[PDB]
Amino acid sequence: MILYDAIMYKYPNAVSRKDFELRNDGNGSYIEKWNLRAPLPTQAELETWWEELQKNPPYE
Repeated sequence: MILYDAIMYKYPNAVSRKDFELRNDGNGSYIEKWNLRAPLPTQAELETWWEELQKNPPYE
């Protein structure tokens, strides 16, 4: 899965390559640098955002 998508689901006002630095693993992109005043999300949290995002298509 991709962290970027999950982050964009919960934090629409957060800027990538700015507030948080992403790194490309190849199987996905995850969090390298964290400059946000927010606790580091847990596995369950990361999965839940993905679960909620993929089970519910955003209103594009």
